[PDB]
Amino acid sequence: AQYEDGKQYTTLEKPVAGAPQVLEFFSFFCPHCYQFEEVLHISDNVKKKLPEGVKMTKYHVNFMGGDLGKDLTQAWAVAMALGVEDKVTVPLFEGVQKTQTIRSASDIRDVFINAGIKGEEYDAAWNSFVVKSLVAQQEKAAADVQLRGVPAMFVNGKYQLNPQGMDTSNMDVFVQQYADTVKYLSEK
Repeated sequence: AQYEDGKQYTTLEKPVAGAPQVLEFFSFFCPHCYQFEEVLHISDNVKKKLPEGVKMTKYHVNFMGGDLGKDLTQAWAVAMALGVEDKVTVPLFEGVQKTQTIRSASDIRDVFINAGIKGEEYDAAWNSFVVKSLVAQQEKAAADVQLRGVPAMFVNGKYQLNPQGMDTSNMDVFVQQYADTVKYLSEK
């Protein structure tokens, strides 16, 4: 075929019922994730090709960066609750991997303050039970699919993108092939 299990994607040996339609995992410590976000704009190009009515979900993971890694998952929970994903994603990546000015929860907080979220609003979210359960959700979804690596994308809790099996000679071609694969998997 043109799309083959084990080539552009793999199939989960045990599928996850009730999973989000398009599910993406990342870490702000993850170098390919930085590329995926900053250089390739994967999430965005996948969305542009997804059919009408498909929701896109993106979660942070704990297994990179130890203590700060967990801080970052709670902060991403705060970002999701407040709806400010688009204003903090880039400074968080650059703060962790480019400038290396993020070393503590307080430095993570600074990124949100500088992005214009009010201190009081951030600290209130940070400590809220709604954020606690959003953390729980992020962990549960990663736990459900055996997750040991990022970046990772899952479609309908049954298919996992396999970017290793696509060509990287051209960055634009890589992205399109990636997005088309998600669309194909979506329609399956």
